[PDB]
Amino acid sequence: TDAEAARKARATYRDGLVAPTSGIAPGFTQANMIVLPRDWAFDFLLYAQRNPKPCPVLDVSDPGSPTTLLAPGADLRTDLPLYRIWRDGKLAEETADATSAWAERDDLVAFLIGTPMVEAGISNVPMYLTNRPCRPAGRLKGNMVVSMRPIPASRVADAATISGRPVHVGAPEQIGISDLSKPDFGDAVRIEPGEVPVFWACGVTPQAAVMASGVPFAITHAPGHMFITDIPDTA
Amino acid sequence: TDAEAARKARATYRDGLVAPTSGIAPGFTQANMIVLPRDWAFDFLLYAQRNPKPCPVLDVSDPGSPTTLLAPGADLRTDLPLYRIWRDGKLAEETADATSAWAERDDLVAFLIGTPMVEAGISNVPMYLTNRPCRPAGRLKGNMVVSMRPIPASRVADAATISGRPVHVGAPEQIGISDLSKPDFGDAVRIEPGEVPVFWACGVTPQAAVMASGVPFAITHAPGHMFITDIPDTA
Repeated sequence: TDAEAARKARATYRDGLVAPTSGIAPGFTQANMIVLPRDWAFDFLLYAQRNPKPCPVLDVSDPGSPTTLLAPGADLRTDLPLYRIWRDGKLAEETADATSAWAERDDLVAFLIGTPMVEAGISNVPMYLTNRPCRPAGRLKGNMVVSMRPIPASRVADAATISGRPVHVGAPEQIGISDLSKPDFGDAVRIEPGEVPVFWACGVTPQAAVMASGVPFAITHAPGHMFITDIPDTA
Repeated sequence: TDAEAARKARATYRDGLVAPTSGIAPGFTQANMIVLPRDWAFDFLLYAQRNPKPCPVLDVSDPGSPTTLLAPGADLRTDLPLYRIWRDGKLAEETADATSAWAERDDLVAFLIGTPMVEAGISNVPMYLTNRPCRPAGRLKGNMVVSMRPIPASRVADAATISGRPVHVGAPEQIGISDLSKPDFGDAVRIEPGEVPVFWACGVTPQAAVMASGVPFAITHAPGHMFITDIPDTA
C-alpha cells in the first residue's frame, strides 16, 4: 500500500547504513542479486530457466545498466546494504558500495532473483548442499542448495499450499544430509519436538554454481542484505 | 472423457457385484456416503460447513430422494457395491443393496462427500483417531480422523501443492498417535526410510461423529466401496 517507504530503506542504504533487510519494508518483495559479465549472461539465464525452483528470476538488467524495473529510480550499485565482490572463484571483499567494481567491466548484467505465513499463525537461515544436482547450462552445473526452516507438523502442508501461491521435507539423509547440526553455511537452529525440517531452494545455488565454475568476476549481495523492490508480495 | 463407463461400473453394482472401487472408472470422482434422518440433516450440513477439511460435501439429496446430481440416472440404493446399515450407534449389517432400509424412514437425506499424483511420479488406507477436535454443530462433535499415506520425502510438498488443486505431516505424537503400528482402523502399512507419514481428513470423521452421537438410523458405504460419480477429477 502507498507503494513507497521501500524507496525509503534503499535511501538509507545510499548513505551507507549496512544492516540486515529482515522485516524492513514488510510486504514488499525482496531479492538476491547475481551480476555476471555478458559472456556469462546467456548461461545464467539458461541455468535460471532450466532450474526455475532454485533460481527464480524476477528481473534482468540490460548489459551495463545498473537499474531494474522492479523499483524505478533505484541503483543496484548503492541501494543494497552490503555487497560481495568475487574474483576468480574466490571472495575478494565485502563493500557497502559496488559502484567501483561495476565500473570495472563495461557490459555487466544483473539478475534479481530472491511474512504471509506468519499471518496464518506459523541470524541467517541454515542452508545445506544437497546431492540433488540441477540441470546444467553451458559452463554451469552443480547441486542445488537448500534452506532449512523448522515448521510445526501441522503447518507443513499449510506451508506448502501457502507458499505455492518446498523441495524436500523430513528425511534429511535422503538429500545427503547426515546431521542438521553442521549446516553447509554455518549457523544451526533449534528444531523442536513436533517440528519438521522443511527445505527450500534459494539464490545460493545459482551463486554456488557460478562460483564453482570459475567465473572471473562477479558481484552479489552479502547474506542477509538483499535488495528491497517496489513490488508488493501479492503480485 | 466420453463421460460414461462410470455409469457402467454402477451398472455392475445393481446386478450385485460386491467389490472395491479402487482403480475403477479412473479419472472420475468417487465419494463416501452418509444418509441420516431429516431431523439430523441440518446438524450434519452445519457440521460439514463448519469442518470443510474433514467433511467436504459434493452433493446432498432431497429428503427421501435417493438420487444425486453427481450422476444423473443413478440410484444410491443400489449403485454402490456394499453398504453398512447402522442402528442405535451400532453396526446392524452389511448389505449390497440398501433399498430395503431406505424404505424404512420416509424423509431420508443422503450426503455425497468423498490418481493425478501417481501421474507425477508418486487394502484400506491406515486411519487414526486424533486429538484434534472438530467444530461442533448441534448434537454433533468429536475429533477428526486421519488417513496416513507414506509419501517420499521429496514429494510431500509436491503432495501438498498437487492435492491442493494434508492436515498433519510427520510428528505423529503431536496429533495423539504413539505408534503407527496400531491404526485406529485395523491395517498397518510399510513406511520405509525416506518416506513420511502424511495425514489426511476423510468421511470417517463425519461418520465417527454421527456414530458417537447416538443417531438412531444411518446408512453408509462400506470401507473401500464408494459411489463412483460422473464427475471427472478435474472440475
